[PDB]
Amino acid sequence: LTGGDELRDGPCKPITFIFARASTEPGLLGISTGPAVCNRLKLARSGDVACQGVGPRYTADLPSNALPEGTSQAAIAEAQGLFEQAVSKCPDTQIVAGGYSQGTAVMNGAIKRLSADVQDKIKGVVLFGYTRNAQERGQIANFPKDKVKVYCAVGDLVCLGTLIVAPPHFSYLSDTGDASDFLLSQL
Repeated sequence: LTGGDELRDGPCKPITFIFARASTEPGLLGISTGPAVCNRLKLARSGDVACQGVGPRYTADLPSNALPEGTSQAAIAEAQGLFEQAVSKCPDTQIVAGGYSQGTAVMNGAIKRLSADVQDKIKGVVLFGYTRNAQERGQIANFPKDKVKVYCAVGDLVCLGTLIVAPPHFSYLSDTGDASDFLLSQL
């Protein structure tokens, strides 16, 4: 009945969407792009999607953006554990994933650390306002470029190797349909 913990709650679904929210967002999926994409996936594949947010160890606090990899080690470990848990708990699931702002740093840090076998189960990843875009040359490290789509709005300065938050950083509602479409196409 409540959202964002559907991998931990079970039952397994054919599609598991794992999402890391932006700094300051409450809850597991957050309150912006994470639910927007989750809900689009559920409309397109009714009854086939589990949405799982990265939390609560990932606290989405502002200061963590300045740490080496752009988020906390705890957040990266939590996300990495959820990818591993999807594959072991639900061997038939196909994973799609995403993040927003700091959550994109969580995704990059976690996915780059996964084995090839678990990476192969992750069919697509959408990154809105990717805070590691410059640092990672527009992809996730140690993971295929063609499985990632980055949404960096014009003038969203966090994609330029800064932590400056400007208005285009909040313009991603208009990209959530494209993002859902990309994830569905990868599935």
